[PDB]
Formats: sequence, C-alpha cells, structure tokens
Amino acid sequence: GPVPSRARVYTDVNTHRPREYWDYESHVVEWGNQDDYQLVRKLGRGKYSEVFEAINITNNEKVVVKILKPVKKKKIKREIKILENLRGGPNIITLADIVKDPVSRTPALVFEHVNNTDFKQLYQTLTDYDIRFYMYEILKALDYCHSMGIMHRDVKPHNVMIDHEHRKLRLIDWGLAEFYHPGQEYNVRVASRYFKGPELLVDYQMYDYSLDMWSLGCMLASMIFRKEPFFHGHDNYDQLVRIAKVLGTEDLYDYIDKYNIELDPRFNDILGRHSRKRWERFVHSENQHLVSPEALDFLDKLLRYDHQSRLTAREAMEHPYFYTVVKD
Ligand SMILES: COc1ccc(/C=C2\S/C(=N\c3cccc(C)c3)NC2=O)cc1O
Repeated sequence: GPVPSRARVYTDVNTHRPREYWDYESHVVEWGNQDDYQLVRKLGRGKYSEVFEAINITNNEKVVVKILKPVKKKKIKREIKILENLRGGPNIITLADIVKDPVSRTPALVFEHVNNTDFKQLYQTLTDYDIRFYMYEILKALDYCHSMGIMHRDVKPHNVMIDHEHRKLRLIDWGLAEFYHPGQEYNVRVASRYFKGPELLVDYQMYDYSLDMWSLGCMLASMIFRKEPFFHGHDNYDQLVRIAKVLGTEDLYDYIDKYNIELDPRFNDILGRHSRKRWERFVHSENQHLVSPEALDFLDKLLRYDHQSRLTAREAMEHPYFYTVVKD
C-alpha cells in the first residue's frame, strides 16, 4: 500500500488542543437574531450556498450573508467551528454572526464586508510591489491557520478578497477547510481544478497543510507570468499532464515511487515524456516587470510534486522575494 506521510510543521497542534477545539460534530451553534440583517443584493450562487450583500440594522453597517444550501450537518458545523477557531487571526475573514434563515431553513453565516475589486480586473493592474505585498498578506493568513491546525484546501484568487484602496486582504470561503490530524486520510475532491496539488491528482489521501502551498504557487505563477490560470487543464487528468509538461515526468515518477503510489492507468496514453523546464521560458516582454530572480526561486520552491518538499508558510515568509516589502 501507500507509504504514510506527516506534516513537517504543526504536526501535533490538534492532538494537544482540547478535544472541543477540533471535535466539530459536538459543537453547539450559538444563534444570533435573524432580523438584525436585511438582504440588499445577491452576489453569487454555487452548489453549496448563495451569497448576499446585507445591512446589519443594529449598526447600519454592510455585512455579507452566506445562506447555506442543504448539506450535511457535520460540514456546516466544521465550517462554523473553523471560522470561530480562526476569528481575529491575521487576514482571516471575520464570522460576525450565525442565524437561521426562515426561507431556506438552513444556517446563514454573517461575515464582515470587504469592499473588494474583482480578481479578473485586479490582476490586470497589480504591480510587482503589489504582488509581493499581497502574497505576504496571504502567507500571514496561511501560517496562522496552519499553526491553528487547519488547512484551507481551496486557495484560489476567488477566495482572496482584496480592498485595494486600503491595502486590506481577507482569506474567505472556509467551507472546504479541515483540521489536520497526523495519519488521517482526507478526501481528494477538494480545491478548484487549476489549483489542485499533485497529491490530489494522484489520489494520495494522507496530505496536509502543504496542499495550500501548491495552490498558492499556482496563484503566484499566474500573477507574475500573466497567464490565468497557469496550469489550465481540461479535466483532472489533463491537469496533471499540464503540470508534468512543466515540472517533467521523471520527477512525477520519483514522487509516486517515493509514496509507493500508482498512477491511474488512463495516464498511459496521455502523459508522455517531458523534461523539467526552466522558469525563464515563461518570461516575455509583457510580464518581465513582474519577474525577478527572487520571484522565480520562490515559485520554484512552492511548486514541488513532493508535498513534503514545498516551503511552509513560515519558511516562505523568510524568502528574499519579500525583502522589498515594507514591514509593519
Ligand atoms: C464582498 O466581500 C465579501 C465576499 C465574500 C465573503 C465571504 C464568503 S463568500 C463564500 N463563498 C461563496 C463565494 C462565491 C459564491 C458563493 C455562492 C459562495 N464563502 C465566504 O466565507 C466575505 C466578504 O466580506
């Protein structure tokens, strides 16, 4: 069978927390007053929820309300418990309230509001300095949640809310997040296709916080090279082929051989043989102002097949790429 794996950091955080910290199935939800919140505008819909701009009429402040679609009670409790555990942490979206929606007959999560700009428009304008700054802000959120025993598992541009006017960033959508427990096997049907780590694509279930670092590297690659998404697969099999055309097939085989993993035999006709590429190949006259030797080395250290070889969030914050970012 497969060789087991452990996180190289924050391995035992949940073991030594009180059980109530991670035992979300036992969590008792504290409900607020549903009439405190008046819906104003629908912002989006998905398979799991609908999201609205709203007003909190006890302070006349904007909030965001996520009205959950019917899903299993443990997954609702998991997201609620994670949001409560992380509340107040650096750049973590604040859960302000939880109320029972009378129409949906489901919980509605009330969040602080971010006056954000759309990433499809924001990424057109961010400077080299902007990208370094906001990457550092994301890392603060990821090191925090990892240090608190939680992996996000859905890092992608859509889940990073940026108020560019105030240089404010929030990591949102903790609905796929999980508590890390050493030796636990997790569902690989997490993250969006373009941000799925190799561990998910080869069906290796004993993964950890380092999944979020692959996803972050995918975001970084798309920003500095001006190609969004960077690894643009047509499905989950082609996604791994796209990765292998950049990182090469020999190191993919080294990865699965290390963990005594077999590829799906359907890769026999589609994977091919590919050398590992040098990152300079993706530099051109229209992105070179976003690229530096520091950026390429940082990217190279995030995008590793072996989840055990990727930079941790704290290690990433030590990288020379961030030396030019003004510290607070
Ligand atoms: C505009 O400011 C905000 C925008 C979103 C959030 C929090 C969210 S939105 C989410 N999930 C979805 C995202 C897109 C579509 C759908 C249906 C659900 N999960 C969260 O925590 C908080 C904000 O302040």
